[PDB]
Amino acid sequence: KFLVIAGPNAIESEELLLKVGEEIKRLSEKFKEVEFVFKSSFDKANRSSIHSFRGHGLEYGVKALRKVKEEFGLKITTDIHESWQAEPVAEVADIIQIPAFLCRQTDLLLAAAKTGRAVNVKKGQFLAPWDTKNVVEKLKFGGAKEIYLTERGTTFGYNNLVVDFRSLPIMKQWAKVIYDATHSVQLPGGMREFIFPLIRAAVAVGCDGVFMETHPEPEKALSDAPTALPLSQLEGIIEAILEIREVASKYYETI
Amino acid sequence: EKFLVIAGPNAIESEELLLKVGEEIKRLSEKFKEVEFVFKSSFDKANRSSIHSFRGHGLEYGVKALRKVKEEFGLKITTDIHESWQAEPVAEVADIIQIPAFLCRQTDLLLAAAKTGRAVNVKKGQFLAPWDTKNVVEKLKFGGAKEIYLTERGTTFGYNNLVVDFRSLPIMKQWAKVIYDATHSVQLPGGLGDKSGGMREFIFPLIRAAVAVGCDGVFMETHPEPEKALSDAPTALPLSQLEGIIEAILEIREVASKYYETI
Amino acid sequence: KFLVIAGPNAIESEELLLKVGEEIKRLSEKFKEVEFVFKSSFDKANRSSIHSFRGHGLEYGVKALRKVKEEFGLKITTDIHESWQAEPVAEVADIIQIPAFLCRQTDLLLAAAKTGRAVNVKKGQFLAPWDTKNVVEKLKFGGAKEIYLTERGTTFGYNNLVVDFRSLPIMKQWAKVIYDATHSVQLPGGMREFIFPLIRAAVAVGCDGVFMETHPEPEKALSDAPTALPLSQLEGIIEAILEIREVASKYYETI
Amino acid sequence: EKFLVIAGPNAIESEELLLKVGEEIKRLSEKFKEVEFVFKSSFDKANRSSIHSFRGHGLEYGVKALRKVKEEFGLKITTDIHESWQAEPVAEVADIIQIPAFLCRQTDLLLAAAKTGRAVNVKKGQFLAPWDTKNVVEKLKFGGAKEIYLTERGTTFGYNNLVVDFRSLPIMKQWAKVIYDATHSVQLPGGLGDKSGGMREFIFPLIRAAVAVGCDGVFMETHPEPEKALSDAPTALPLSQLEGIIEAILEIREVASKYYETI
Ligand SMILES: O=C(O)[C@@](O)(C[C@@H](O)[C@@H](O)[C@H](O)[C@H](O)COP(=O)(O)O)OP(=O)(O)O
Ligand SMILES: O=C(O)[C@@](O)(C[C@@H](O)[C@@H](O)[C@H](O)[C@H](O)COP(=O)(O)O)OP(=O)(O)O
Ligand SMILES: O=P(O)(O)OC[C@@H](O)[C@@H](O)[C@H](O)CO
Ligand SMILES: O=P(O)(O)OC[C@@H](O)[C@@H](O)[C@H](O)CO
Repeated sequence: KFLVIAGPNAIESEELLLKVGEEIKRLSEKFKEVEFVFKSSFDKANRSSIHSFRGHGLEYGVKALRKVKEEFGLKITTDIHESWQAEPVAEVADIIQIPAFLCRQTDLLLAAAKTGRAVNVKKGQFLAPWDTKNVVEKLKFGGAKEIYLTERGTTFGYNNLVVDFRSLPIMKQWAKVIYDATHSVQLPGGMREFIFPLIRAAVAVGCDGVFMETHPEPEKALSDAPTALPLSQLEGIIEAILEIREVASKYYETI
Repeated sequence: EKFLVIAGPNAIESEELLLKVGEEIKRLSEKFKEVEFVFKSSFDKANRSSIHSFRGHGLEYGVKALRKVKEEFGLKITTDIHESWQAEPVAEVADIIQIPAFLCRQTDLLLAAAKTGRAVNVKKGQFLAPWDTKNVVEKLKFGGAKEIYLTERGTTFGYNNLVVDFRSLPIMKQWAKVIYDATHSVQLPGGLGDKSGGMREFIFPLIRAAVAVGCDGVFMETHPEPEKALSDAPTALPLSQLEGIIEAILEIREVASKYYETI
Repeated sequence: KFLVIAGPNAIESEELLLKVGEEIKRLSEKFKEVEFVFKSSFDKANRSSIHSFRGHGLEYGVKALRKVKEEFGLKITTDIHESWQAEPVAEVADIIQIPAFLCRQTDLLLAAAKTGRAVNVKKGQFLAPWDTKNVVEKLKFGGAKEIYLTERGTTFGYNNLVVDFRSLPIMKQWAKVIYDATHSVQLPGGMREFIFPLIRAAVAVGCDGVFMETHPEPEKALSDAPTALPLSQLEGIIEAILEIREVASKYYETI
Repeated sequence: EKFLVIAGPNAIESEELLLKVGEEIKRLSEKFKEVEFVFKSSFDKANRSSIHSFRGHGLEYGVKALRKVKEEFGLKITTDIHESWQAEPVAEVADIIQIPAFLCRQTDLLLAAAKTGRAVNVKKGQFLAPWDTKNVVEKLKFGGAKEIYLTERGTTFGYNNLVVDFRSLPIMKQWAKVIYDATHSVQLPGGLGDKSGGMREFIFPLIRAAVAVGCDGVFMETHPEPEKALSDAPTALPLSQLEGIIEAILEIREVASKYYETI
């Protein structure tokens, strides 16, 4: 079934994760035809500034995420940044996320594959759609069974990303495709007004899921604030994508 | 508001080709009564890559052939001009005057189209940012245009490739009705050397995206036998596939419409 | 010999043209190994705003340019925008300039070629280097003998142009290559600090000439003000490009 | 200030290859005494497109082979790290620690390199704007780096293509010494499918442009027989051509130097 990955960008506190986890659990009950996956980063390892929020560490992170998986029975997903983090993270994360800048780091992908968990690779902003074929092959080589590719925009001049929707059907040839509705409209080094419109485009085109970051108070997010979707808007957007998908799916091309 | 479907052969290869496509468009206009159809065909391909490629049979012949289509089928007409002097004679048959993408900044061409009293449709240049169309519309309004359209047809993305930045649809809607060009947005500029390339397998999904995002119309070239087209062959849509494509966009538009953001 | 095209962007007045013409005449006398060509537009036919300066018309324009060619004996070049302007302009213009946005308009190129004059086509910001081969062929077909291709930047995301110096050697395969040092750093819809550095790059790479706009008081230019090179800086830059060329020319690749 | 020339085989295919290239670099360092040479070679290609491409013989072997080059020829050494833990052992031989382009934003890798006391050279990511390197340098300074380099190696320009925006040289010079990567800037990312492509015919002219604009050094990969390289073959420069290229950049640099803008 259709996949919806959502949660706060960073693990600002397990308190925050439980508040978002509650709303995602609720939505999960209201939309049984959808498989929800809770997402949150235990570390922002690639901030532009040394003076920005990174997180509370992997320890506190896996701890807080475990609390969500136990308290709400929601699947879990978080990103890793170096090979050694694959094993400890695999303890709670149902899906291991590979950062976009790291989509080509062979050992990170192999370490993720080895854990036996599912792997979701964010397509680098420098990568062409067809070049993801090799990414998938590395994961298969590493023993990966559940592989996802996430579209999150492509470099378009400076401090700007454009979403080439031709990548959805192209990447679908070798993996399940997820659309990152949040970071695809962010401006490197974002504009919330384009999140919903492009989400609609992604489902009209055809994808296996949507990646969507949410926060009680977006403007207060310690990371990616100008892109955080308000918690209260999640339901409406999900209902919207399901309806569009239902009608459009009739025309999705055969693999 | 009535959705707009602009369609037709890329070039006026012959009056016969036009009448053949016109008949089908007419048939579709009878079925899809909630759609406003506009028959399109260029009397001249004035910007081919090669001096050896097909251009057309002249403005006179073209206007004559177009008039025949309007008389025989009662369809609105649209064609593009390349120099100011063509605006007047073209306005005698064209309901919508189209401005080529490379020429979207040529002040006199725009002014010439605007003073005819006809509607004007400007193809957004591959070099233009979405927010830069605000001045294009201002020029037209200044020149007297009352019905203005802006057509999205892709943006330069590296060499011989175009990308469609769907953020442009809601941006351009701030000052004009927006049209999505389903065939040229997947075209590969001069990708074939003396001719341009194209990827027909992406035409349909990108069109679905366009209507899901929200636009006021779609523009699509069609031809009985695409591979025989004298121009844009790699992008021409098989005439028999037009009905299904249209039904699909109307369905996707209906279900997505309640979510279209207010400008 | 090496070509230097210079002058004010627009014909703000024949007075302005005579003041710049005097300095270019002087430079022409000081650098005999260089062929100078006076440039100025009788109309800015593609301004973004309807409320901006266009010019005084073709009449007043050809008039003022004729005054420069007679008073200083300097060759002339100006751009045309529609086919009918080729003939009247060919009366004074030694080189007919084709605007970048119009580099693919067949009739404009043919009308220019027919006049017998030399033709300089500005490479469209949407065009690939190799795609200029066809541009040249149209001109040859039209009877052109002296054909130039000018590099003026390529679309790089929004409101930004990047100069791909690989285009110089590629275009040199079928025509003489001129480098537009002024508009190559302008931001569509500019930064003067990059004009000189990239001019140096162009000659180090290898080109047949440089296109350079100048004005007594750049900030007062009615068009392209943020890019107009100060008249007083022309000499130093020319001397600089000649010295770099002299040393680098030893390594220019064979066609 | 002494111009920097960083050169060597792309990968440590074998200690033999290294000693063969090292001998030549050593010979050149004796001739071009006004140049500071740094021998380069990766102990591991950790970001190949295909899982089937050559990677190397391990960090231990690589560091061993590099140390041999430094001992036998007295040449400075530089190699790149891929994870934080590699910084320490690599710092035992490397005079300059290189940070891969895709990893230019990985805070811990940068911090790991900085605390070794060694010089740090960051390849500017193909996704990074020139002005965005200001924070990269700040991170390094924060982590204790006293000698920092920023290397220009091209920017994403459409798919499978890189363009060099020379405006970046004077921009990055505002906060660090700038190095121009003559071989990877003309590389075609994954242009060959399971491998990347490249256009060797542009290496030389772009290098001339780099020195004419103004930089503090050039980085160039070389190999006795480029077409036999186990990686970056389409871009490796023939070892015998190194001397002439270097002489040329020194000549162009000298004549252009009086015009370099002051930062
Ligand atoms: O899902 C994610 O967490 C993330 O989008 C990573 C993203 O959160 C960060 O890259 C974030 O955009 C970045 O750290 C912001 O940097 P600034 O310091 O605000 O410029 O995955 P990616 O690898 O696609 O970037
Ligand atoms: O040499 C030229 O005159 C010109 O560079 C034309 C150039 O002067 C104009 O295009 C100018 O940049 C433009 O009119 C400025 O538009 P604004 O209205 O300031 O946005 O030739 P091109 O065809 O390469 O643009
Ligand atoms: O096939 P070439 O000659 O490149 O020209 C194609 C164009 O005519 C086509 O994209 C469209 O009709 C106008 O640009
Ligand atoms: O040839 P593939 O496998 O695409 O990788 C090439 C890269 O290793 C090369 O550009 C460089 O060594 C690092 O990116």
